[PDB]
Formats: sequence, C-alpha cells, structure tokens
Amino acid sequence: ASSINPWILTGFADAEGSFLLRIRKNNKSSVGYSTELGFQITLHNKDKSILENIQSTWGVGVIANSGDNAVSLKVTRFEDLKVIIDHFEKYPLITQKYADYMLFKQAFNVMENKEHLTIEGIKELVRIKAKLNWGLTDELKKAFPEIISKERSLINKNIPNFKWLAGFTSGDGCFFVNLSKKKTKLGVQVKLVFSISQHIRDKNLMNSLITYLGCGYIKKKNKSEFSWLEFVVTKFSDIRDKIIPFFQEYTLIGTKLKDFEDWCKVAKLIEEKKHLTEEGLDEIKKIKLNMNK
DNA sequence: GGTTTCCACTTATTCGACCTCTCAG
DNA sequence: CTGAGAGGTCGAATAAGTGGAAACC
Ligand SMILES: [Ca+2]
Ligand SMILES: [Ca+2]
Ligand SMILES: [Ca+2]
Ligand SMILES: [Ca+2]
Repeated sequence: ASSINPWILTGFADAEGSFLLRIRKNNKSSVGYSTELGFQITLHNKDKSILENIQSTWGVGVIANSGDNAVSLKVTRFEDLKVIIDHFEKYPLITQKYADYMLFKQAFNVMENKEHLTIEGIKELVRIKAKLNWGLTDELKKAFPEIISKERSLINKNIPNFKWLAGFTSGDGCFFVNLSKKKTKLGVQVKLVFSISQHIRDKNLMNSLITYLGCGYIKKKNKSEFSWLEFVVTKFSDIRDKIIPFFQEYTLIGTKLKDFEDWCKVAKLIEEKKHLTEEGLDEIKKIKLNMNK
C-alpha cells in the first residue's frame, strides 16, 4: 500500500467520507442503549486499493465488502478515532460535511469521558446526533422528545489548495467523452466534458469552482423533491489549457485517474483534429467504450 | 455482565455517467 | 459544419445507516 497526500485525503473525504454515530436500543446495556462512533468511506470494488492506501496512511480502519459491488473502510475503534481527529484538525474539511465532523468531535468528547454509560450522556449524544447527517429516526425522537438540538452551523470555507480539489474530484468528479449525433457527413460530435456533482447545500463552494479554475459554469438539476448542482466544463480550449494541466500536476487517485488518462488521449486526438476523421472517430469510440462504467 | 468492535448488507437519494438537440460564427 | 452550451435521463460505483454476534474488559 502507498500513502496518500493529506490534503488529497481530506478532499477525498469531503467527497466520499461519512461520519457515523449509532445510538442503538440494547437490552444488555445498563442504560438501555449502546453507541458506536466513527468515520467511513464506501467505494466501488475497483477502488479497494484506495481504501487500503488510506488504511495504510492512517494506520486505522477495517475493510469489508459492502454488498456485491462495493467495499467500505470503517473506523469505529474508539482509540483509532484520535487519528481521524488529528488528521482533520490539521487538514480540515470544507464542505457542509465539516459540520458533521464537528458533531462527531463533540460525540467523541462525551464518549471519552465515559458519559455514554449514563442516561444523561446518551441524551447528550442524541442532541448531537439530531443535526448529524440524516438526524434522529422517528423511533429515537419518540424516545427522547425532551431533546433540544442547537441549530446546525452553515459552513462557508474556501478551497484550501489544489491538492484538496484533486481529492474531491477523485470522489465526486466525472471525465466524460460526449458523443452526440449530428447531421453532417461525419455525423457525430465529439466533445470532452469535465464535471463535479454536489448537493445544493454547497452551492457557494460549487459556484467558487468557476472562479478557482477560471472556466466552467453551474447547472442546477432536480429529480422530484431533490436538487443538486453540476460544475461543468465543455469548452475545449479550457479542457486543454486549464483542466488537463491541473490534473496532470495534481494527481488523481483511484479509477478516476485511469478515466482521466483515457480522456486526455481523446483530447490529444481532438487537438490534432483527428476527431473529424472516420479513423480518429473509431479510436475515440474505442477509448470511450473502455472508460468509467 | 456489560460494552466495544467488526461483518453482512441494506435504505435513501446524491451522485456520476450517460444522451440529444439548438444555433452562432 | 463545428463547437459550446442547453436541457435533460437514470440507476446505484449514492451518502448514510441497521441487525447480529464476535470480541473484549
Ligand atoms: Ca460526495
Ligand atoms: Ca461513496
Ligand atoms: Ca465516487
Ligand atoms: Ca456475522
């Protein structure tokens, strides 16, 4: 296993990490509840190597299958959480997930004091959990109606450095070869697309990518009640002169690195105008077939 | 006996990956 | 004709989370 640059790791955690606070009804526990605090990343099987590298970097965490297609790294051994905290104190998250991290830290402090072994400490964990991720289940709310949770901190941080973006892109980004039929004797337009997807809660961060990368635009997307954003670059001069040199310098991790490598092969053919030939179109369709999914 | 840690594997829905058309220069 | 956006779809590699019991103090 290889170690991962810490800012790349934090950017990847902003895109792929989740904090965890289990408060479980437990007939064997003196206070009727047991707890489990943690941090986890779930990826496709093909990216198991990233999880082994993170495990090797931090020296913590257990890896297991997550269903038929995915694999997780989960850190819940309590002493190992100190490694997680030590990392994110030095290399802080910048999406809204930073607020979940802060709630995770509060829960750590409660459990370090063994307060979770008292009913009052369980109550304090429920207060913290109420704003963490999806919040309290209805079943738990019914158990602790008394609870009043402090409102959730809205995060508005800047991108700390390019390595963070390399990690974030390795998680939530997409390098895509768009083919769209036209009329023309050739008949197909080849267009390279770079995009990053994110929940609308981080509108500010996503909007800032345009200024930070000096190209792109934001698309708002919806699906029933859910909404998210796409930062998108389609202009070939920006792909060739901004996006490609950026990730050539700030190296992606995992399978997305291979997608980016194939994507650049297509950019080369496009720069040589080989995409407006039948022989070059063959080559590009071959590269596209071998990418992503 | 009580508590912590790990593995199996899911639900919810935020991602990624995928497609097609318009129209300015 | 070509490029750059416009305007989408869609499935789960989504983000998040639960049941059971091994493992331990
Ligand atoms: Ca993400
Ligand atoms: Ca994931
Ligand atoms: Ca991903
Ligand atoms: Ca088992």
